[PDB]
Amino acid sequence: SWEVGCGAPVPLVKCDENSPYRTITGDCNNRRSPALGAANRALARWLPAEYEDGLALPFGWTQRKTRNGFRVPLAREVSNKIVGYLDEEGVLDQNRSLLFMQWGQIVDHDLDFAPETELGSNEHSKTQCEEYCIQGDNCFPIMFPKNDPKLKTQGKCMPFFRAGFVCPTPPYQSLAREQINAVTSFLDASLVYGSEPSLASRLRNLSSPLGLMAVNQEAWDHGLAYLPFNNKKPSPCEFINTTARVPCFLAGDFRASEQILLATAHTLLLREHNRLARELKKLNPHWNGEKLYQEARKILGAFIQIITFRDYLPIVLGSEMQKWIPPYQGYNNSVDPRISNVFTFAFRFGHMEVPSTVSRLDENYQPWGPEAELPLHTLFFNTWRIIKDGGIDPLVRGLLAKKSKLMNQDKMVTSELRNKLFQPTHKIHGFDLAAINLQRCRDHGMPGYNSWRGFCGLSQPKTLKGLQTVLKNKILAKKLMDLYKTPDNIDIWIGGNAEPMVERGRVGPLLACLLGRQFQQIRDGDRFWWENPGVFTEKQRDSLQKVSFSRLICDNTHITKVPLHAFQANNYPHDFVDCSTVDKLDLSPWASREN
Ligand code: HEM
Ligand SMILES: *[C@@H]1O[C@H](CO)[C@@H](O[C@@H]2O[C@H](CO)[C@@H](O)[C@H](O)[C@H]2NC(C)=O)[C@H](O)[C@H]1NC(C)=O
Ligand SMILES: *[C@@H]1O[C@H](CO)[C@@H](O)[C@H](O)[C@H]1NC(C)=O
Ligand SMILES: *[C@@H]1O[C@H](CO)[C@@H](O)[C@H](O)[C@H]1NC(C)=O
Ligand SMILES: *[C@@H]1O[C@H](CO)[C@@H](O)[C@H](O)[C@H]1NC(C)=O
Ligand SMILES: [Ca+2]
Ligand SMILES: [Cl-]
Ligand SMILES: [K+]
Ligand SMILES: [Zn+2]
Ligand SMILES: [Zn+2]
Repeated sequence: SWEVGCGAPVPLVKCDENSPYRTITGDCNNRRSPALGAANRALARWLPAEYEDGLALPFGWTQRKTRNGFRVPLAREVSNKIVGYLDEEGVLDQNRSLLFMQWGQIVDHDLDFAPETELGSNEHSKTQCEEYCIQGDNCFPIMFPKNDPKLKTQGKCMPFFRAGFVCPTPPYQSLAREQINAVTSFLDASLVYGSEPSLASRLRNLSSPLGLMAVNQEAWDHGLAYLPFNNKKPSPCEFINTTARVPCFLAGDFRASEQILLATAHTLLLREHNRLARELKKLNPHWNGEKLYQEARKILGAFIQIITFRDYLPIVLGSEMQKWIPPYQGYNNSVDPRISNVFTFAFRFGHMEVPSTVSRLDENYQPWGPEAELPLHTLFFNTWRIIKDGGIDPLVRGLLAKKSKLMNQDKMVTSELRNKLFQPTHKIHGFDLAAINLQRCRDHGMPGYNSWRGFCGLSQPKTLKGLQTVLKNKILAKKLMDLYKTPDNIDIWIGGNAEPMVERGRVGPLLACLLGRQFQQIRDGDRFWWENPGVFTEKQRDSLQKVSFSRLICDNTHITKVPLHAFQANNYPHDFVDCSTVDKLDLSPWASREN
């Protein structure tokens, strides 16, 4: 609320109700309600927002005001007391590859983005926030607690800007602040293509009628394509190594260059689109560029859907997969397709799956050169290590043969993210993602832990003893109670991640329920779901069923050896097979003549 830095450009389109293609914005998916799921609308609220003043001020804004009669603990202080740990030994997930973590970030970026308020460029507001740690309007700084080492080294706070929100509209009667989702709620490869028509065009190759995406014209990966550079300045990716001065990539998603392995995945996906287009041009020489672009975009969309539901969700949701996502029963035009506010915090479980280092491996999956293993923080906004240090293949190999971090109640978020995160506007490897997540929960008016437990029909701990029983962990419960006084006040991000994981899964009960429900809706509420009859032919669906991430790698790199199950932990060579033995996508069902 209170208008400063609100709104987004929602472009009005008349719906082509008969198009076999998704729109870019996500409009027209739901025929009765064409905006449901579209980009640049409010996140859905599963429960009403909870703000200090009932409208817009986050809990923790006014020093005097309590939450349920208790002060809320500083976000950095929760992080120090609970989230950090020293020893990386034994922290790794023994049955999940690094690809597990990375795929999660990909799915997340496809579904939701809540950009920070653009106070504008040229800001004295940035100055008053960063330099003076002054709370006001969109500046909601993360203040360091007493004895924080960052006090001695960084200042009084980390700057933090409140998320973007829907503008008050002409009733202007009083409503709670609603944050915006800038990307389409459908699992539709929007992170590749854009959620905005203008960028979508700019990303395409329109010089040729071949339906390709634009590729870098200054650099190649042993003949294979790189994303175009983003030429907007100043560039964080340039900042981190001004000698090398390699800019960030330009993708369908703003966040693509945040870390080297995300940039990698974005590259594999772009390569795939162009491969699909070239193949379809071979099968159908008469098809034009629009047709080629749309059809390859349509396939790549389904590819993301299949990998997520067949390979990813089962090993996240474990024993709960069946309870939340039973066999598909066809498109339901009454299901809300929109991403919920709470989901965007629930999906941040992946922050506990990121390890402290990244490795480049050679063709024998051995350490590549003398600086094979790098600390994670050196790779935020890092495109030079790709362009000028060996391409994507060495990184892809580590994705396959290295492991995700396991979530650990005693070892939650690695120091690389908890102390050394680099933010694109700022200049220091000095931020705390865990403190940011907690602050952001408050920013977004998140109801508290016991609110969500109830939403999910789970017991709601009220005492230390009750929480110890929920957490199966005495010390964690006690530290939580000392900080929060009441489990009612525990911020949803820390609360949900504190729970021991469900059987065969990588999240606890509360999170399994929140994620499960959202993924159910994402499938059932999508008119272009790949399994919705008429979206693909039957023969095409039979082809699609054979897609795998291993094939994507084989088709789009010079790696010739891959595991069959890329998401589990795999060791070279025993678990790797030659690419020739891996199922391909058969495109013959897309062949199209007139006779
Ligand atoms: C750097 C960051 C990562 C890797 C080194 C990383 C990783 C993940 C995974 C694996 C996720 C899902 C399984 C995931 C989800 C979401 N993230 Fe997170 N992430 C890195 C950095 C960030 C930053 C910075 C943010 C913004 C924090 C803020 O509130 O201002 C961030 C957010 C999220 C998020 C909310 C929406 C979004 O931007 O993705 C997730 C669902 N991540 N990340
Ligand atoms: C857009 O598509 C055209 C045509 O495929 C690309 O042009 C060719 O690019 C390759 C690689 O640079 C060359 O080997 C060919 O000789 C080029 N042929 C033509 C028709 O010029 C062009 O590079 C693509 N543009 C972008 C920006 O991705
Ligand atoms: C790793 O997880 C997958 C889950 O589908 C399972 O099939 C595989 O056997 C697991 N390996 C283990 C638990 O060691
Ligand atoms: C910057 O890149 C150059 C090569 O471009 C390299 O030799 C140097 O180590 C890099 N410096 C930093 C700051 O990482
Ligand atoms: C579809 O959606 C609504 C709300 O989820 C539900 O009541 C209804 O039972 C569903 N109908 C079918 C046919 O699945
Ligand atoms: Ca999307
Ligand atoms: Cl919500
Ligand atoms: K993110
Ligand atoms: Zn090569
Ligand atoms: Zn700064």
